[PDB]
Amino acid sequence: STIFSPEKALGLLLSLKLSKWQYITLRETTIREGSKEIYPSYYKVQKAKLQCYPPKAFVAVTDSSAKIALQALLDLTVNRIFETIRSPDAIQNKQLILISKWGFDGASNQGDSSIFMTSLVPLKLTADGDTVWVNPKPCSPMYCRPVQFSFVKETKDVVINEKTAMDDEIEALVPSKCQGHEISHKLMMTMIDGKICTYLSEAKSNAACYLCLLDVIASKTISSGVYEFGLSTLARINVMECLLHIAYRLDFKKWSARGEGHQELLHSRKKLIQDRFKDDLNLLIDIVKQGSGTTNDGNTARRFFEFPDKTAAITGLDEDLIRRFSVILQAITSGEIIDVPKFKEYARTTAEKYVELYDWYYMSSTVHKLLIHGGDIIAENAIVPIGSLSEEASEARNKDFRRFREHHSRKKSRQASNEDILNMLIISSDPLISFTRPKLDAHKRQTYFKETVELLQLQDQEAPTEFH
Amino acid sequence: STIFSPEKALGLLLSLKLSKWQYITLRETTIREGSKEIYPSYYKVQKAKLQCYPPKAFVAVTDSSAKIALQALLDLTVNRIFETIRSPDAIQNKQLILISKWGFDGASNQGDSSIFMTSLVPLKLTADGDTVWVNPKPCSPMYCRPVQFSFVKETKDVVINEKTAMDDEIEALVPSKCQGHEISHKLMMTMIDGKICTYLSEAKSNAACYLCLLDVIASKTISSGVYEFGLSTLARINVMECLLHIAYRLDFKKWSARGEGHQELLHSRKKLIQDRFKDDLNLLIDIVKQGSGTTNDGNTARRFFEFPDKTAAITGLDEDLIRRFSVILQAITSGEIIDVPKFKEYARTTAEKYVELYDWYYMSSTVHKLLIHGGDIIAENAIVPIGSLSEEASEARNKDFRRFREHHSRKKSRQASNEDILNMLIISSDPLISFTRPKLDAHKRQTYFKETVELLQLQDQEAPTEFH
DNA sequence: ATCTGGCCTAGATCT
DNA sequence: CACGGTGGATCGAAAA
DNA sequence: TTTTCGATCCACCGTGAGATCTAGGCCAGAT
DNA sequence: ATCTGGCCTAGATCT
DNA sequence: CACGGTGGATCGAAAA
DNA sequence: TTTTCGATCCACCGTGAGATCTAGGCCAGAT
Ligand SMILES: [K+]
Ligand SMILES: [K+]
Ligand SMILES: [Mg+2]
Ligand SMILES: [Mg+2]
Ligand SMILES: [Zn+2]
Ligand SMILES: [Zn+2]
Repeated sequence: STIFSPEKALGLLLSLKLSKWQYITLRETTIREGSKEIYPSYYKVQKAKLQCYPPKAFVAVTDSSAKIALQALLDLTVNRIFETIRSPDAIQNKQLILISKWGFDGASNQGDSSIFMTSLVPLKLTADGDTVWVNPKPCSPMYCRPVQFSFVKETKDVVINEKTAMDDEIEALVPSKCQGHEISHKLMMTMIDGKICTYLSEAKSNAACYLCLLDVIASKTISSGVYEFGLSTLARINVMECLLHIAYRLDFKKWSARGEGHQELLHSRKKLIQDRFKDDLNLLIDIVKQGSGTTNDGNTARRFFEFPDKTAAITGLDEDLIRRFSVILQAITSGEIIDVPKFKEYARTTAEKYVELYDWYYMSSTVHKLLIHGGDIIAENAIVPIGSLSEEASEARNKDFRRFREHHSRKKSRQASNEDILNMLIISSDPLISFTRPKLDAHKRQTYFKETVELLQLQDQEAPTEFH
Repeated sequence: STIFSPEKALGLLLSLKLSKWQYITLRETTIREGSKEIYPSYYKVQKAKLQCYPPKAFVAVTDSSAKIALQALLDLTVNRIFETIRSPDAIQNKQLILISKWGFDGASNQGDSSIFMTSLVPLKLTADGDTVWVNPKPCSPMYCRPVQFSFVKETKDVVINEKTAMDDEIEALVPSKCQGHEISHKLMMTMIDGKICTYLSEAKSNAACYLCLLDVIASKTISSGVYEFGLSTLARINVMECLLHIAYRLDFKKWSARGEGHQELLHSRKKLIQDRFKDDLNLLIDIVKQGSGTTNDGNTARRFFEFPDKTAAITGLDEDLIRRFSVILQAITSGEIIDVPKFKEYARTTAEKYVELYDWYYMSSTVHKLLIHGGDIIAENAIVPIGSLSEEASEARNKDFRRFREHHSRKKSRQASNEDILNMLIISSDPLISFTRPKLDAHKRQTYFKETVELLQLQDQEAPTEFH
C-alpha cells in the first residue's frame, strides 16, 4: 500500500533516534505537504514493534531487573530473521543452527549505579553446514539482543550468580520452531570484559587436563564455557604469572620449595626482581596477594607483554619466548579470526622451543592448555574468542542504554521504564530491521608485531583503539 | 520541482531537532526506498539557510560575543516575512511598520558561566494602521531573534553597558527596504526578567514628572524605554516601598522628619512593624539597605502583595487600598492586554480613594506615575508591558540555546561555535519557517483575584505558572 | 587477655 | 588520553 | 560559465572508559 | 593613629 | 516545587 | 466482528528556575 512498510518505518524511527512525538510529527508533516503514502501510522509502527517483542508471558520485568526467558528470545530471533531475510524454501529440510554468542558487562552511569546486562548477538544462521544469514558487523551494536539485566554493582558475586542462572537456562531450552522449520541453537560465551574475565577465571588453577586425562581418548564436553574460559579468555594473566615462577626459580633448575639454600636465594631473587620492576616500569606484581589465589589486574599482565625486549631482559627469561607469548596473546586479543593449522603449528613449535628452553620447570596448567590444546578449541567453535564490542562499539551500546533509559522509556511505575529499555534493546537489535549508525572514522589499524598478521586475516570489520 | 521546498525542508529539519547527519540520512533513506522528489538536498537546505542569515559583513562574532548590527537583523526580518507570508501588492504604497519588542536575560548553564543574550521577537507587521502579519504566539520561542550575546556573568554593570549599546544602536538604524517597500521600525523593551528590572530601575527615584512638568502641555519622548521602566515594569517593588513610608508615618499625618517626638516614635513603629513582619511571614524588609538607594528583591514585593488581607492588617494600611494595589499589579504582571478606558478609570478611582485615605502623605513619584499617568503609556504603545517568555517558554528557549551550543554548533576555533549558535537562533526564529514544538499541557489558568479579569481579556495564548 | 596502632579495600581524581 | 559529532569551507565531478 | 551534488576537511570540546591516587576497619607489642 | 574583630556580598544547597 | 516527556493502555469513532 | 485511527491517560524522574542557607574582606574598643 505504502512506500515504507511498518518494518522499514521502524528502521527509520530507530536510525534517526526519533521519539514517538518526533515520528508522529514527521509523518504528519509529510502528510500535510501533500504526499500521503510514505509513512505508516504509529498504529502500524507499533504493530510491528510488537512482532519485535517476545510473548509477554516470558518478559518478566520488576523494579530491579528485566529477564527474557532465553527460549522466547531465541524463538523471536529465529522468527524475525526468517520473516524478512530469507527467500523461503531455499532449503526444504536442511538442518538449521543459529550460531550466536552472549555475555555481559557492567558499565557505570555518569539507584542506577551501574547496569549489569546479559547480552546476545545472533552471529550466523547456518543450514546443513552452509550459510544462510551472516552478520555484517559482528562487533557492532546493531545486533545486541538483551537477555536480562539489573541495576546492581558488578561484584564477583552478582556475576557468578548471573552466569549460573544463564548457563542453566541455556542447557534447558529446546529448539525453536518457525514455519515448518526446526531450528537448533548454539551459544558461546565471549561477550566478556577483562574484569569479568578475572572474576570468572579465578575459581582456581586446577591441576588436570581433560584430553590428556601420548594419545587421545576422544570424549568432549564443550558446553558451559569452562573450556574457553580456562584456555584462552582474557589466560594472559595466568601466563604472566606462570612464567614468573621461572623468573624466580632461575637458580636451582626445579619447581619445588623443599630444597635447602634454594628457598632463601629464591625469595631474594623474588625481592630483587620485584624491586627492579617497581623502579623501571612502576608495575605492581604478585608479591602481595592473600586471597582467592595469586591474582593481578589485566593492567599488569598486559603491560608485562606490552614490550618484549625490556621486560624480557628484566626477568631473565630470554627475549624470544616472551616475544612468542606476546605475539600469541596478541593473536587472541586481536579480534581477528584464527587460522587453525598455522596458529596450531606456531603454538606447537612455541611449546617445543619453550620446553627446550626450560624443561626443569614443567608445563604450567593454564599455559599447557593455551599452547598444546589451544588451537583446537578455536577449531571446534570457529570463533573469535575475544569477540565482544569494540571500544567505539561498546561505547555506542552503552550510550544506547543510557539513551533508552533517559529518553526512550516511560517515567512511570518503574516496571514500565525497564520494560521499554528491554523493548528498544530488542527493536534496535532486530535482525529484521535496517539500522544506520553514522559512519565511522578511518583509524590506523592496531599496531601489531611483525609475526602476528599471518595468524590474523585482515579483511576486517573492526576499528578499536586499545582492545577488541 | 519537489514536494518540500527548501523553505519547508528547513522547517522539518528544525522541528524534529535534526542534525546535519540526521537530515542527510533521512533524505537518503527516503530516496533509497524508491521515492525521489520529497527532500531537498542539503545544498539547497543550506542555500535557504543562507537567506535566513544576514549579510556576513554585519555578523561580528568573537571568542567572547556575537553581535548582529540591528540594522541587518531588521533588514533580514522584514525580507523573510514578505518573502513568504504576504501575497504581494496587497498594498501598493501604504506605510509599513514592523512592531517588535526586545530584551535580554541571563541564564546559568548547568567559561560558559551564564549566557547573557539580547533578544528580539517580531510582534506584528502593520500597514497604514492595518494588520498584515500577526504573531500567533507572542510569548512562544518561535520568533526569538538574537541581537547579540556574550558569556558574561550578569552583573548590574554588563547589563547597563549592553542596554546603553543597544539603545544607541536602536536610535541609529534607518528604515529597511524590501522589493519597493520602505518599512520603518518600532522596538519596545519588554523582554526583562525581574532581576534585570531591578538592575535598570535602580538608577534613582527622581522627583519629577514630564507631563505634569491641572492641564497638559503635550510634548512626548517615548524612545529609550525610560518611560516604561520607570512607570510600570517589574513599579511593584517601588510600590511596596512607597506605601511602606506611610506604614511608618501612620502617627503624625506628615512626611517630613523634622518634628520633635515624631522621629523616635516613627523609628519605634518601623522597629515593631519589621519585627511583626519578620515573625509572621519571615520576610526581610527595607530596614537594611545602605547602597544605591533603598531596594529589595522582587521576592519581598511580590510576597507583600501576595495576600491582601494578612499584610493589610499587619501594616495598618486599610485592606481595600492594598487590595487595589494587588489587583493592578496583578494586571501588569498578568501578561494579558490592558483595556485602556476601564483600567484608566479603575486607576483614577484608586488614586482618588487612596488620596482621600491618605492625603497628608503626598503622591510618591513611582506610584504617581503608575496610577495617574499609568494607563496612557499602555495606550501609546498598545503593548503587554510584561511581555516576555513564559515559564515553559523561557525554559524552552534556554534549552534551545543549550542545545544549539552543545549539539548544533561546530567544536572548532570558537568563532564558529558562536557563529552557529547565532545562525540557528536566527533560523529557528525565521518568520518564514513553519516550526512545530510539542503540544503544551492544559494548565489551570493563573488564579486571579475577583476584580482583575475585567482588566484582562482571557482569549489567550500563554500558560505560565508563576509569572508571565 | 585490653588500647590504640600500621595495613587492605572503596570513592575521587588523572589521562 | 581517544574518539565522536558539529555544520560550514573547499574541491572535483557532474549537470548541461 | 553557472548551479548542484557528494564526500572529505577542519580541530576541538565533552565524554567516557580505563587507570591511577587517597581515606576508614582489623591482629602484633606492653599492662 | 594599629590589631584583630562583627557584618554584607558571592557559591552551595533546598523545593 | 512544577512542568516537560516517556511510550504503551484504553476508549470511542471510524472504517467497512 | 475485526482492524485502523486519534486523542487522552498513566505518574514519575530530571531538570530547572527561583528561592533559601553559608563562608571570606572591612570601621569600632584598648595599646
Ligand atoms: K572510550
Ligand atoms: K521552570
Ligand atoms: Mg567491565
Ligand atoms: Mg534573570
Ligand atoms: Zn593436556
Ligand atoms: Zn505627573
